[PDB]
Amino acid sequence: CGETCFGGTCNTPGCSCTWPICTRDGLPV
Repeated sequence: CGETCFGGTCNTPGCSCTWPICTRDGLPV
């Protein structure tokens, strides 16, 4: 997803906040 969710939030849709990095179904892409 290429986005971090330090505050448990991400702009990129469909990204699971795998604190502190959002993953696209497990993949931090």
